[PDB]
Amino acid sequence: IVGGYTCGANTVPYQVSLNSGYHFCGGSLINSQWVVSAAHCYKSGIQVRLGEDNINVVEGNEQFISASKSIVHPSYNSNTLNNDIMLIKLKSAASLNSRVASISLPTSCASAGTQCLISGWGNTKSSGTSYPDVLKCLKAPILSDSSCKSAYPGQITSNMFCAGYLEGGKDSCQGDSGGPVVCSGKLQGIVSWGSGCAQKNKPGVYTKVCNYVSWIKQTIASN
Ligand SMILES: CC(C)(C)NC(=O)NC1CCN(C(=O)[C@H](Cc2cccc(C(=N)N)c2)NS(=O)(=O)c2cccc(-c3ccc(CO)c(F)c3)c2)CC1
Ligand SMILES: [Ca+2]
Repeated sequence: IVGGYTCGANTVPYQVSLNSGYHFCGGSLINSQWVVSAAHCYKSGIQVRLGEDNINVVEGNEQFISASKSIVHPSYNSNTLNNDIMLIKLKSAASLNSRVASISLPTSCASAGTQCLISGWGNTKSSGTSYPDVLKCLKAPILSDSSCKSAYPGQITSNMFCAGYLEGGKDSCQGDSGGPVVCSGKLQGIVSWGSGCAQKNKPGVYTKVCNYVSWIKQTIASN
């Protein structure tokens, strides 16, 4: 997260870190057994880390749980990042508490101008590299689809939306992928991609979760 603020420990209790020896992507807890992340974060050997603030220090509220199965969206395209969503099942159910909590799925999509909370452990620099140990947060509005497509001609599908600031300076970044965009109490987005980070006229692009609620519900009921 570039241009954000330190969230405060466990203030985003649905945020998870995906770990394969090191943090490599975010995710969001959607019930005690299931996490939703970005398909481009897929790999084998995932450990889900819940209850985290400082990802380099054991602070006493963590749960570490191996994935038992991953399900990438059937229509995910790795060239274009269309349908950049996957589901991860936990080998054992998380113990839900004030620091380890699920986030509700949308029942409707959100509108341009609505303010959202975006979070993660990704790079904090728009030029260069600095990785934080504690969770970072950013408040940012959904942008109109026309401004999104104007920024990224030929690249935006109906399964994507832009959020952020066209002037630059405030954005998600490398290592935030897979993590949450929460608007009015609902998981509306997954951190997916952008051209650089926090650059002028290059806002963040997010998977449009509201298009996937039926697939999520049916997939988790059958697995
Ligand atoms: C290795 C594997 C095959 C799994 N792919 C993978 O890991 N991809 C991730 C995809 C997501 N990535 C990025 O977009 C990165 C960092 C980043 C991450 C999240 C949000 C933001 C932001 N600014 N909010 C920025 N930005 S980047 O360095 O410019 C870069 C490097 C390579 C590729 C594309 C890119 C751009 C556009 C499209 C779609 O048209 C695209 F498909 C890719 C951008 C990391 C890299
Ligand atoms: Ca920790």
